[PDB]
Amino acid sequence: GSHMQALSYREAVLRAVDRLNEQSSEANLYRLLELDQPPKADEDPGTPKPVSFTVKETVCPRPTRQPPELCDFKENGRVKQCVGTVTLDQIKDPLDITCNEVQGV
Repeated sequence: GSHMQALSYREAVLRAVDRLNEQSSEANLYRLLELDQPPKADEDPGTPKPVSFTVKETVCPRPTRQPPELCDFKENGRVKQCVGTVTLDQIKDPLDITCNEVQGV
């Protein structure tokens, strides 16, 4: 009801965005600069949710022991639009997202 159970679409994107920072072997982390509102979002538990967002370079190296949102943000950092599909009513989420840069950066 109030706590427990994740079902807000952003919860799945927050986990995927944090996983992208951990799975990537880059020098600086990439916090989500902006999230998009794709089709089929928070209205289908059995089916995965096609997410889409733009990520920018932050001021923290890969090994930070925390998510990119916990750190600041580099305005002169490049941004990339990483998009993938993930379920909102289940765990075990593999890495199936593709990035195609962000128009306007």
